[PDB]
Amino acid sequence: TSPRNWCIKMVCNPWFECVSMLVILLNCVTLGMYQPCDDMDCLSDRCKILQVFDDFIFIFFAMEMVLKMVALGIFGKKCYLGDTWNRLDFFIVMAGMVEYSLDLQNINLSAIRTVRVLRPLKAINRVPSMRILVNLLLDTLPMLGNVLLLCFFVFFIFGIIGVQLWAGLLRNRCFLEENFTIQGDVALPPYYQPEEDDEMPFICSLSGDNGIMGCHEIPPLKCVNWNRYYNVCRTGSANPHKGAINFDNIGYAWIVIFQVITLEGWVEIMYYVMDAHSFYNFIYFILLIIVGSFFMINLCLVVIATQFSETKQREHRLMLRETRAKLRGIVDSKYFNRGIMMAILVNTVSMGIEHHEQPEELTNILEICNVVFTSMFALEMILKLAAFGLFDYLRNPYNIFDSIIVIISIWEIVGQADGGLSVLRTFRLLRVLKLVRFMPALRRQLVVLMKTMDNVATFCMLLMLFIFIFSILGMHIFGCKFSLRTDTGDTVPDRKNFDSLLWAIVTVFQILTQEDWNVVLYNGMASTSPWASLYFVALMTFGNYVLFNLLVAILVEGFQQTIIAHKLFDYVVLAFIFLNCITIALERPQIEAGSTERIFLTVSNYIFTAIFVGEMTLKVVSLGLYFGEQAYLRSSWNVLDGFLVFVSIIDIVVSLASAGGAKILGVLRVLRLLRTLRPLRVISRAPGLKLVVETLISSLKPIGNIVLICCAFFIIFGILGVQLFKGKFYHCLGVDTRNITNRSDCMAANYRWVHHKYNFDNLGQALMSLFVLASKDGWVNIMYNGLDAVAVDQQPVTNHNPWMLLYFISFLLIVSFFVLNMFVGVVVENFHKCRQHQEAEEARRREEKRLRRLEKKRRKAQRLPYYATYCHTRLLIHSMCTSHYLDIFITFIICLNVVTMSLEHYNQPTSLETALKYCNYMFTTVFVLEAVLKLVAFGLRRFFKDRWNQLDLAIVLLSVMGITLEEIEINAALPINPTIIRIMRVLRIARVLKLLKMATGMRALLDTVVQALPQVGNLGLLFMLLFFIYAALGVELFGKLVCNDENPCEGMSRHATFENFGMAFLTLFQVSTGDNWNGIMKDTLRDCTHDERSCLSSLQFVSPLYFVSFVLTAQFVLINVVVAVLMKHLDDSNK
Ligand SMILES: CC(C)CCC[C@@H](C)[C@H]1CC[C@H]2[C@@H]3CC=C4C[C@@H](OC(=O)CCC(=O)O)CC[C@]4(C)[C@H]3CC[C@]12C
Ligand SMILES: CC(C)CCC[C@@H](C)[C@H]1CC[C@H]2[C@@H]3CC=C4C[C@@H](OC(=O)CCC(=O)O)CC[C@]4(C)[C@H]3CC[C@]12C
Ligand SMILES: CC(C)CCC[C@@H](C)[C@H]1CC[C@H]2[C@@H]3CC=C4C[C@@H](OC(=O)CCC(=O)O)CC[C@]4(C)[C@H]3CC[C@]12C
Ligand SMILES: CCCCCCCCOc1ccccc1C(=O)Nc1ccc(C(=O)OCC[N+](C)(CC)CC)cc1
Ligand SMILES: *[C@@H]1O[C@H](CO)[C@@H](O)[C@H](O)[C@H]1NC(C)=O
Ligand SMILES: *[C@@H]1O[C@H](CO)[C@@H](O)[C@H](O)[C@H]1NC(C)=O
Ligand SMILES: [Ca+2]
Ligand SMILES: [Ca+2]
Repeated sequence: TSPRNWCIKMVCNPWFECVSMLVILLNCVTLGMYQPCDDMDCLSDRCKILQVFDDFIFIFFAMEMVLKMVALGIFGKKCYLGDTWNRLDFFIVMAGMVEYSLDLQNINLSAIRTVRVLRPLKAINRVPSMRILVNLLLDTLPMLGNVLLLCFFVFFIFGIIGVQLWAGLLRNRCFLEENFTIQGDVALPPYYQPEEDDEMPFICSLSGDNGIMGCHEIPPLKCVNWNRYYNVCRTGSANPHKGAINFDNIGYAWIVIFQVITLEGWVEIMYYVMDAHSFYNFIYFILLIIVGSFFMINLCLVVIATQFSETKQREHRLMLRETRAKLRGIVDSKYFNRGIMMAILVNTVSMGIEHHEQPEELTNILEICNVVFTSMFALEMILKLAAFGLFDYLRNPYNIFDSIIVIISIWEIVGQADGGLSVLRTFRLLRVLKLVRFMPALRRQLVVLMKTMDNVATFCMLLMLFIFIFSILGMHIFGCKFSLRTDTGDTVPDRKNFDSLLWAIVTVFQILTQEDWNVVLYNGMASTSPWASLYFVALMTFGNYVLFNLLVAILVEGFQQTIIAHKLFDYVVLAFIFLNCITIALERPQIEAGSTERIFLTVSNYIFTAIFVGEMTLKVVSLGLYFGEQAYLRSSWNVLDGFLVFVSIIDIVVSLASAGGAKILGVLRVLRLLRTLRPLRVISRAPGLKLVVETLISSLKPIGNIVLICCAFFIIFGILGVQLFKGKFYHCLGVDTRNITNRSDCMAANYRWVHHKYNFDNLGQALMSLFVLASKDGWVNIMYNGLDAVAVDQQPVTNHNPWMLLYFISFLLIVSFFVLNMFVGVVVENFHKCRQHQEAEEARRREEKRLRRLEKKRRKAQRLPYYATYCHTRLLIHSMCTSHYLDIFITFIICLNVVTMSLEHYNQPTSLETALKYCNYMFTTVFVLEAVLKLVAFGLRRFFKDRWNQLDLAIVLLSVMGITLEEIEINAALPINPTIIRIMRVLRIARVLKLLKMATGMRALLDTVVQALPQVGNLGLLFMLLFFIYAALGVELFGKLVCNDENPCEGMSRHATFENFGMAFLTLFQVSTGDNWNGIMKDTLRDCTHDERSCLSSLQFVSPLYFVSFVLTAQFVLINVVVAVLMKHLDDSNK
């Protein structure tokens, strides 16, 4: 119409979108200047100005809303409420108008104020790239519901188990004796807590409940030992972590299960439960880890990648001076370039030598060498423009880069006054990048990475917007509520706070890395309310398990002599090597000399070595060492066999040379380490492991270039970290550690001059610290030390240099990018192998696939006995009572069962317990009635043929068994121990399984998992073998590291120490999860107070190698497991 006409022109004018984006950005700026810790009710000039612009912004938003209203119409596809995002604009407009109106009525209620945060979310509409990305994301979300329902199953099952077992067990501490008589001066707490205000509680075990630690394990206090008086323990207090970790409700059990899904703080609560209830809850936690933290979030990744690929295809389917000549020959020689390459490489090596407490003369040689080098590059500069000319020089931009390098270098040389020596020193590292001009494959790899980054940019903006909105939300709801209680005269704010936008963004980034996020969860959820955990749940879920799976999908679909007896010999030797593994699993550093077991191990070693020598001799006489082709040593496995047997025999002869063992004990150590490597021939003696190792090594080469690039950035950032932090990683740990500036005052107060274990003194230490950072574990402490750094020999101060966030966060982002590139490279590499073999046999399967369709033609009607029950009193049962009409009632009763089992908690009222008993009775009645009606509906044939009514009968049988036993508790007919009653109550959870029949998508997804079990099973076997090797090796290396008060451990707390084989297998499992593994490796590399030679041994060289190798190998195996599942998923999708 005419009124629409005078306005519609501006609406589709792109300058309208431009000015809209300008006001959106101005609004984001105004939201970014919130200071909840200081902005108390807007009594400031800045607050007034910000409120004024907020009013102006609201005026403009209302104007644009109403104008697009009078230009599009209402309630129609073409109308204003046509886009999803226009409805959102409507919502912000109404919400802000309500907020303003309530401000008019003197009802502030800054809980409608927090709706501001959704205002930046309108910018998704005004960036068309963001519109497209978010549109595909939202259109692929609705197919994520299947894995969301699997998530619900694994949360509900484990939550019910937890609330049934450990409801209120977390609350019990060791209290004083009931009638405690004291002379006076009441100072004892009612119970025992080691650190002030329940920093680490002392959760006991009740009498009757066979826990582990039971109030007689209290460390005696060293006046009189007060801790011996804490005799009895009862279940009344607050429960740990400021009432945050418990199993009272089912909401709290969900919180704890979500904490162990993210693999953070897992072991601490595992030991909580072990102390409170029983030793055998590690089964619960291991199964929860394997099912949830590995087969849930990775199934989320698989489903999101596949669904995003499918959405990409779907929307795509809708569309479908004579020396100048002579001087050149030296230049383009392909050999002078190699000489200058050695020049640059030794320049890099020279830059790497520098370290802390560097000798006076060595650094002097370093500057001399730098001058020589830069003279060489300047000579190259002069030469290559003379024989070429200026324009020929400027043709290649690598020449521009080299010119910048040479000018920066020469400027740095002559700038020996100030400025140059401090920053142009940092620009020295750019000479390392010149190597890209020389490796041809690395040009191609970085070109591929730039091809990817063409599409990562829009995702980076979307992630930046997500982090901004969530940081502003955190500022609003967690502003100035994190203040730690006073310990030195004042309440210092927590480092992981929300007091300002910078700290909000860094803390949200930390949470997205899921490192120490549980600390922030506790500190914030105990401050506002227990419902505040929804903020972190929403943030972590949408970030890690939606947005990052989206990025992974973006990358993957942007890329896309005598006789021979050899019948049962291998199996007999396989049994023998298994027995060797069994006898390897006992060589703990605890059996005393001359033991009965020691003699057994020696004799077993002798016999096993003899048997393996016999095996080698038979193989070699069958083949010959290297006497011609197809000999013994022409396969890698056979070389490993010969190597192992030589190691064993040399170890035997050296052990028999024990007379005079001085200076050869190191040889003994090395040969014992190789004994621990020995249980490895299983790979050669098994087909599945051999093929899987071949597949691993085949899938490792293509990502070789990306691994090399990642190592190059590791070296570059290591040198940069050395430059930035030389001796700044020292701190004076003491009782005060306050009002002291430099270490001189530290020695005056005699506290200690402690040196952080993860520092940047050397370049090796820089590399170890950078690996710890890259593993996203313990990286927050390293970042804190970085920000605190001041200079060589004075105390670091809190947030001294907030500019190092750039270094420490850019490193994490770049390494994560390279790790995703490795993952996607592995996926596409496997995609080529699978696709080749797929087309042949699937076409061969399709020939037989249509035969099964012909088989269904036979299935038409084999005179089913539906009449046999007709007119036989089952006329209404077989047909009218077997359709979907009855299963909706049954699934409804199952849902009622679920919502009833979700009500038990600690100290539930007796009336609620009786109501639940009545509900359980009703559920038993309905299950029995359904089962009987089915049995009467059809004959006993399909009662077993269905493979499902069997499970239904099992559930009904357990339920009826349980209800009678609780009835036995009414008359007390026979005293039934509580164990069986509790077991059948907790087995009542099995009635959830009836939801599986209706969930066809769950069955399909879990099946698609199932036909991956060949590959997944062999990989799991190899993964367990990897644990076996590394566990034996860790027992031999680390078994003597004592863990006690004199040696304060950090990662090996109670059962994680490397003493025995199993107690080390547990800590290898924990390191595999990356939970405080950096703490474990800090524990291993530890100089002791001369109670052992190991602390003075070569541990510093070998423990980082041990842990780095283990973590990398474990992560690689898990990556390939996930890849195999993804491949079965895609292949199933194609058919
Ligand atoms: C889409 C949902 C699932 C995640 C998006 C996050 C927010 C929309 C939700 C999740 C967490 C919720 C918060 C959970 C805890 C709190 C603390 C709670 O604090 C108080 O009660 C203080 C007393 C008062 O203010 O009257 C107020 C509700 C609030 C802000 C909730 C506001 C709405 C939040 C931020
Ligand atoms: C001289 C005495 C008093 C101290 C011994 C020095 C060690 C503390 C330093 C010197 C060399 C350093 C090593 C230099 C090289 C590395 C490789 C590094 O491997 C990596 O993580 C980088 C490869 C990658 O992750 O991509 C592991 C740390 C390590 C073994 C360093 C461990 C610590 C070492 C042994
Ligand atoms: C089938 C193979 C491939 C894997 C199974 C081997 C291990 C899982 C088993 C076999 C040997 C067992 C170990 C045998 C010896 C020890 C030392 C043993 O220590 C004691 O007897 C002292 C305990 C005390 O003093 O109370 C504790 C069990 C433990 C760790 C066992 C842990 C579990 C082990 C390693
Ligand atoms: C220079 C351009 C930068 C472009 C941005 C790149 C985003 C960088 O990635 C982050 C950026 C900011 C904050 C956190 C992260 C991060 O890495 N999150 C996070 C992801 C996965 C997990 C996890 O366990 O799944 C395991 C998944 N793999 C593959 C195993 C299967 C191992 C990764 C935990 C945590
Ligand atoms: C530390 O220095 C401050 C500065 O005046 C002083 O007040 C205080 O007494 C000193 N000692 C301690 C333990 O704080
Ligand atoms: C160490 O700190 C004290 C305290 O201000 C200062 O007086 C002194 O100059 C500093 N440097 C030293 C002792 O080398
Ligand atoms: Ca972690
Ligand atoms: Ca951690």
